[PDB]
Amino acid sequence: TQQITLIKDKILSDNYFTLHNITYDLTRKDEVIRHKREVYDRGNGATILLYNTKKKTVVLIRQFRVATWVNGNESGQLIESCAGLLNDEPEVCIRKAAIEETGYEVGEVRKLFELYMSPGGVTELIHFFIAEYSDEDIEVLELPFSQALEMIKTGEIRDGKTVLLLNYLQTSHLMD
Amino acid sequence: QQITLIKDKILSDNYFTLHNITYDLTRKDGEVIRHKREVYDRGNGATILLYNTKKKTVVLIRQFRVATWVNGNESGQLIESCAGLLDNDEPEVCIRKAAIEETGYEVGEVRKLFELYMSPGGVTELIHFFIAEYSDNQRANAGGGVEDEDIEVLELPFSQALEMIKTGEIRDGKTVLLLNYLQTSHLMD
Ligand SMILES: [Cl-]
Ligand SMILES: [Cl-]
Ligand SMILES: [Cl-]
Ligand SMILES: [Mg+2]
Ligand SMILES: [Mg+2]
Ligand SMILES: [Mg+2]
Ligand SMILES: [Mg+2]
Ligand code: NA
Ligand code: NA
Ligand code: NA
Repeated sequence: TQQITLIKDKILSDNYFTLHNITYDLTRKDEVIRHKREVYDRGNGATILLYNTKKKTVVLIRQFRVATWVNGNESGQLIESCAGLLNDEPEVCIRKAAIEETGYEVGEVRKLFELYMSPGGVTELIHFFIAEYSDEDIEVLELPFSQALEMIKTGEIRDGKTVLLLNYLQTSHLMD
Repeated sequence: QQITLIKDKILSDNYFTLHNITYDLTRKDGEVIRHKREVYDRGNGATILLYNTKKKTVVLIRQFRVATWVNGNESGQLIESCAGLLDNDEPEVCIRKAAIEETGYEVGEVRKLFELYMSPGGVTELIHFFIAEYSDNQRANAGGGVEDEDIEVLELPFSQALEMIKTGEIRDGKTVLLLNYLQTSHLMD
């Protein structure tokens, strides 16, 4: 792979987000192979799990996701951690989203990592955060952390980033 | 919440399909609200983490990912768990095949963990997650992927894979999910 030379970037759709057909020469460890790859750029995002160490609860959201609705999610409804697309800086973005989606204006946030979520053909990078909490088309779900972790096992929670956050919180010992 | 499809426009359909979907969603109170969303359908896939309890190692892979290269990954190389699109195979048949094709290991027993939507804002993709123990005597070839692919196979201490999440050397959603599931399982203690 090491040597990469861009040959062509063709826009297949710029309706709002952008789909590309990208051609690049790749030099195999062994030999020059020309790859043609479809790449979808819907920009980057951030997500945040809200947790309360006193009550032992977490705050998640439930909303209709049409992309799950066309792909085996019968009602389209999906339980997720609070998230939003980023022009804002990650921490600026996620503080907006927290107020706008959950109603909590949160103090200190803790950043976990930045992960590409679907690198086969989508650019999307997600900024992951957690925050303590106190005091739309989106339902705010407050639930016991113990119930949320169990919802991962039954398949009631079936969102990538949401599982990643909940597992981090579990491994952090913050709720112990 | 009543949902009704109004219009499904095909924006692109070379092999995978990009849609622009207009839909009506009924609120609490009974009010119908029209929305429009782009939906990218690349189909579903499966992924597997291979682990070895004697050597305390995992097998991962490294390949060029253009989607990351255009978005902050300087070399475009990404460390990932072995994975492939279902491609009209059932998840376990898919993942057993991808494991030998990409890593060279022919695996025995697998454990299904969960099935997760990875990017549900505008991407259809559901990923079936697997783990399996591997043994050195189960390696029939060097792997490397198929067709135009150039996949590098990585075998490393599990504790070093975990270390790499913190340093950003591993920064792939499905891979971190698996490494963390393995950490929590105690299988590697
Ligand atoms: Cl329906
Ligand atoms: Cl409701
Ligand atoms: Cl580039
Ligand atoms: Mg949102
Ligand atoms: Mg693959
Ligand atoms: Mg194949
Ligand atoms: Mg191909
Ligand atoms: Na492609
Ligand atoms: Na893929
Ligand atoms: Na490669």
